[PDB]
Amino acid sequence: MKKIFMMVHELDVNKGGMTSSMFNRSKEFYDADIPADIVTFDYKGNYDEIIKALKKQGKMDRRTKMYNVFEYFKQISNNKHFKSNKLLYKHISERLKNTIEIEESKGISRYFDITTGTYIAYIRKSKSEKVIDFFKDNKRIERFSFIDNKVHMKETFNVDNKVCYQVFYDEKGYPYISRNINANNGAVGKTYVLVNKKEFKNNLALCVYYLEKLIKDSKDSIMICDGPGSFPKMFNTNHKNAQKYGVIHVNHHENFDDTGAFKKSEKYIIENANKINGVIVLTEAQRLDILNQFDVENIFTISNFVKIHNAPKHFQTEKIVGHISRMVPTKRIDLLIEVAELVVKKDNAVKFHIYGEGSVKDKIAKMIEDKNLERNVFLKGYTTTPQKCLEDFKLVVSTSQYEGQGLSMIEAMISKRPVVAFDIKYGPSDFIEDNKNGYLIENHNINDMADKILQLVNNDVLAAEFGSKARENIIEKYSTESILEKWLNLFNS
Amino acid sequence: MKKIFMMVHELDVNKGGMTSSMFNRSKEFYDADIPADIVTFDYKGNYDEIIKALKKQGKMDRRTKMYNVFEYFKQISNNKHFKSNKLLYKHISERLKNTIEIEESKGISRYFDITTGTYIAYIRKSKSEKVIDFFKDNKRIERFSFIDNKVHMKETFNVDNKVCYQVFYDEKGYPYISRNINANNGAVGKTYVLVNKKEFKNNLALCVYYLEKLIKDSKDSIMICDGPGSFPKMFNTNHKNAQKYGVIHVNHHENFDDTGAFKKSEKYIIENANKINGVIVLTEAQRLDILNQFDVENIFTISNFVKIHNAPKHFQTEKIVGHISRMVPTKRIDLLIEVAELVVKKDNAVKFHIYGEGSVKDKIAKMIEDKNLERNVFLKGYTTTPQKCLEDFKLVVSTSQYEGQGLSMIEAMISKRPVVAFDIKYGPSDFIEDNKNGYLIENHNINDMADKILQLVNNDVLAAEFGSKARENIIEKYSTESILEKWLNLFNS
Amino acid sequence: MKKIFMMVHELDVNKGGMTSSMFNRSKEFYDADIPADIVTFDYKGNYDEIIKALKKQGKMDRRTKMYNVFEYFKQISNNKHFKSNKLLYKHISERLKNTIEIEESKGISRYFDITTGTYIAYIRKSKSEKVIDFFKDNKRIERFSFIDNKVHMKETFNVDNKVCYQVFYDEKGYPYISRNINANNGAVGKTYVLVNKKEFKNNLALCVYYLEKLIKDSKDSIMICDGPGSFPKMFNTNHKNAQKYGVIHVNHHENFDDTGAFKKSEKYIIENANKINGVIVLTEAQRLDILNQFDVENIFTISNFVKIHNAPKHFQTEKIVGHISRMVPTKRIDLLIEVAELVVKKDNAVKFHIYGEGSVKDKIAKMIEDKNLERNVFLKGYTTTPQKCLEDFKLVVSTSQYEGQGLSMIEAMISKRPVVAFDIKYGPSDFIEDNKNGYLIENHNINDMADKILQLVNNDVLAAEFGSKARENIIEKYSTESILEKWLNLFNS
Repeated sequence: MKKIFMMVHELDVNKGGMTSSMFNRSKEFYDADIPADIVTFDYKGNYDEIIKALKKQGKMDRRTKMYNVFEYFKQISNNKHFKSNKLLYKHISERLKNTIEIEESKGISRYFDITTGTYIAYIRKSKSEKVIDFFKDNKRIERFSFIDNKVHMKETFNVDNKVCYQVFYDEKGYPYISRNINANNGAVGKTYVLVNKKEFKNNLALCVYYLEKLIKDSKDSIMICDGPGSFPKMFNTNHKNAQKYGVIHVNHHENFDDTGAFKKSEKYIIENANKINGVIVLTEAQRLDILNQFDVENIFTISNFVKIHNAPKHFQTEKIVGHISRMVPTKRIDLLIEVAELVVKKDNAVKFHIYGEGSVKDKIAKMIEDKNLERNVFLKGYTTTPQKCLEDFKLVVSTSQYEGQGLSMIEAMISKRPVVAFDIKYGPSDFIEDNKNGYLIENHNINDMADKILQLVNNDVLAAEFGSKARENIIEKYSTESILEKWLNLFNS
Repeated sequence: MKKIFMMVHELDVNKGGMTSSMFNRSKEFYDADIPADIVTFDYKGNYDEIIKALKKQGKMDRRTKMYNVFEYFKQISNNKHFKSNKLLYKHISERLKNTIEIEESKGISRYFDITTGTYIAYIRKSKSEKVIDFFKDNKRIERFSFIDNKVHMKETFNVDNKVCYQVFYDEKGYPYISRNINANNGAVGKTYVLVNKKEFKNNLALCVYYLEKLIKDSKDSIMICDGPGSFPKMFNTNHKNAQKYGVIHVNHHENFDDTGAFKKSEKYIIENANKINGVIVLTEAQRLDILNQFDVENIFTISNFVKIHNAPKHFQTEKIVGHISRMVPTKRIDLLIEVAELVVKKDNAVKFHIYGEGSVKDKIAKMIEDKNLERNVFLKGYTTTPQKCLEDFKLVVSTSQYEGQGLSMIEAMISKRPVVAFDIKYGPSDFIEDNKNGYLIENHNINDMADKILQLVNNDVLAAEFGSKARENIIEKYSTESILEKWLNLFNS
Repeated sequence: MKKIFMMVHELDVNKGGMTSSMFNRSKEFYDADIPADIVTFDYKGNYDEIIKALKKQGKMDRRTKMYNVFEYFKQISNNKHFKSNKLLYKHISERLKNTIEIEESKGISRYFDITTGTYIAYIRKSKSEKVIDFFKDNKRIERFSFIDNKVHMKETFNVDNKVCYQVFYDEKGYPYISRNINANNGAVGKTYVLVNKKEFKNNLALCVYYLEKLIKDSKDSIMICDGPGSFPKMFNTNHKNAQKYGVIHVNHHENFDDTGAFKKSEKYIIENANKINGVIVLTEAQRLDILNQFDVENIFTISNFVKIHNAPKHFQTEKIVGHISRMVPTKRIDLLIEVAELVVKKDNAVKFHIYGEGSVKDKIAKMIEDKNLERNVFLKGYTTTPQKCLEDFKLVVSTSQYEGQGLSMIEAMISKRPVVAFDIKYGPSDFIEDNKNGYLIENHNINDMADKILQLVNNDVLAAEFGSKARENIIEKYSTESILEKWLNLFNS
């Protein structure tokens, strides 16, 4: 009779990392007969289309449900009214009355008052979505947003033409919620639930009320909070029986901080660990780190569930070294190019395939040019099928300075590909057996890493032996049955 | 048949100092059969309530009338219309038409358009006063202000939500005046007397016209201008027979200026003294100072009238030293703490009671902590009954660097309390007889002042003898009959 | 069958220099039976009144026509409608409905809402033109501009009360064009031809379309572009047969630039000379300069036509030295005062008459005071009859550092007045024969110029001989028949 609620601010088709885990964690719990659903706290006029696509693409399980604060009230409003809000559509159409249309593109058209030449409206049609912008004294003041010719949301714009206020509409066109938006930072202020004629300080206020309405105050109701920003939404509920857990997915220490600083959102979760049921960390290393620095004891280690897909038909014999990750400073791809340069000198043959995109994509691209490794290092860009990429690698390398567990390397080892990576906080140390299933390089030692890639990339015997021992290892440690038992013990306690 | 008009920009229940004098000066002239009324130049929707309270509290005489520029036209408008301005209240109510109410507090409620969710209005009810704020494109643009459910004033707000324009309404809701307000500084620009369909450059322009309409151009009409900011309102009238006098209530030299600078407003009055009937100064010291530095001769000394209330039943035998004044830099309470420290060392017994509030209240409070005089110096805060406080003092001390006359010390001497104060510009020198009725300490000599407080606070014989000689002195010099004769001589001349 | 179109952004009664030339160039071509008309690209509600006046004053030839982009569409709109746009005038009058009028001056009146006291409108009547400003939340938002009580243009104002959008109306009050105005710089953005329901990126876009509609793509259609800013309006047309020429009227090198920089607008014309029919320069000196610095060869020298008016009845015998020019830095009037000082020392008699106005008028006025030449140097201000001024001069002096040809000095020589000027780029060298018809002073040599003015101003024989030889010379070189033949050769080629 247990029921899990996993919290994250939003869900999207592009969005990854944490969501991927949550999606899979939901499959496992649903398989274990504990419905584990996702709760989001954002507005999306097309959430149905997003979820429908996520499930079609097989990223999200068919069983997994997504609860959303704004949809919750939208349903109350849908049930409350019976005829369409004809007066709203009449208001919109009346505004566009004695006007002349000046087409700019296909969908794009502008509307000017025939009697005065005043600029009235801008309209942009686009398959299913239509946008109507209303002007006043030559400045856009409003934006009516339609999906399938039915309005779902209206926005008011300030002097700097920036959203200062939102209004969401139900399936009949009636307004159910409105809210002030800080134009500068985009922060959500006073939220007005027009359907219930109730005011809320901020969105947090609203979601706290919502979670109290959604989740039954039973010891059987479990709240796992993945998204660290969503933590106080959970933490602030009046629930006295329902269980509250928080999951830390990243190394809690502020990245590139010799001062010993902590990540704001994470620090807050860790600090309150005794005030809730528990704080879940992925590695046992992180658990001890937290217990040492903080005067709190409700910290627990529960690894991510691991998807044990079938290993490729055959090993890669060619000297191809791979890496699949987001292009961000924490991943230190800058160091990867420095190792790549050291490797290609001692052996010209070996090629490096770097999949991914982000901020540092440009810096790394220019870095290859200067180091003259254009014929060896190839930035293969974004990938949608990363499992198919793994088939083509002899070994996977990771320069990452900061990690939570490094599931990416774990996922590589299942595909019988050995990992040569820097021993960092946190993860590699747990699953990489140095000189057995891959190489656990001492941090920053680019010369040692270069030597070990050359060793492994040249011997086809080692690459196959270390790769097979890598999969055998993950299967042993990361047993899905046991990780589930770990959770159950924690819930039933 | 003489009639006096005393000018000050505004009147209020909190307001003090000058107003107190004006109020009492009005009693004396009314007693002498010369009606002396107050003329104000500010908008207050509740002026009746203010005056009613001032007179109930006995601060303002029952006979004293208050003439006000905005009330003057309001009466013309009241007399001009016969039915209520129904169309205005209809306009306001129509704005609040198809709306939904979202209560925040008791009086506070918000109004949103049922068809569109637009934020329409904010309403805050509060016993007699109601406020309606109207919004446009999520920003407040207008504020209708009601008293007893009848609108009296409307305000328009700029982009930074600041008053840029006012409209006052009469007893029927009709507009009689409107005016532009500089949003930055709050300055009043173009004033439009809608009742008379007349435009005015500034408020000065308007009040000048008003004073010409109010005051008869007879030699029997006397204008005393107390408020220095109101001076040009008087000075600029076309009156050829009516008398124009200006009163300087403070030391005309810019405070804390070694350069020998003059106070803008005051300098202007002094400079024009020959162009008007006269400039009245409180002390004979100030009179000579002005005559020396300025090439003008219409300066006269006429002290403040003094209220000779009954002295307390008995003297204070306990070592309690007092001070009742506003907490401002000119009063130099910082020096008072330095004298208090010097005194408490030589005699632990003596306690200091400092009544009053202002800007330097915080600095002085922190100053007592550091000097460790918490058990001796007590900041008794604001007082409403200062005469009752005087009963509890053995002697009154004053560190004030700048004064106009120092009526506060005079008022203390009437209550048979000797004054130990710094000899400054202007006042003490006239009424304090050193080593006879109090101590006239050489300025900044905190060591001499400390020694004299100790002398007086210890000898109960001296404290009673000097205190009695203090009252005997004020009664002699500050004879109410003679001060009145001084004025009469000036008017009849 | 040839037809010329001369381009300049605008035409006005005050405007001079280039326009004067264009006007005269049009007379000559009309006289030679080639209609040469002016094409402008600006809005003026009273263009008719301007042209009517230009032609009355005899500045513009009666035959010369002025084509204007905005008038072009206005005519299409005039022809399209049959009844007056009654609804617009109804809209304006309805806005001014229940209002009270507060007169400020004669034409100036303000309108306030009788029910609420709201500031509605500002109206300023002025003989033929009327202006109505509409306010909203106490701020002007719109300005209806009338000529003979018929509205021609409306303007929308931003938060800083600055024009952000224009709407022009036809002879019936109907809107035909509207356009966005960048409030900061005053730049014209998106132009909407409401009559044709067509959008245009910028004004350039619009005028390019217009020129294509106006000018027939025949080899007989000639486009001369005088105004350098109007160049791309011409340059960007799709015309494959019509001739495109550009005229440079000034020294193309950026003034006061030791770096060897070029004037943006001019550089662009010169750079594209091979892409068009030709680039016309006034002097042969400038032609070579351009051909040297730029890898282009379509540069041609065609002087300005010269108006050979009758020389005065008699020479000026008095020691009067003149100068008629705009007060700008390029003219270097600062140097003229330095020469004037050097001259008046060696001979007190000689007086300097400096006609003109501009920016440096103030600096030069203060410069005469310091140098103490008040009794010799007289700034005669702006002149409307410059030919009558020439009668009163013995000799004309020019300190100008930068010139295009210096027609002003040529015009002086026709009036038999010798020119003593600095040899600069470009012009003087062509028409001044040193020690024959005037003096061609080596640049900056103020001492040599001083000596030559003294020589000439003293000898009445020389002043008459050099002056007569000056006119004889201009007549020879600047033959109107030959300049016309030069153009014809270029067109017919």
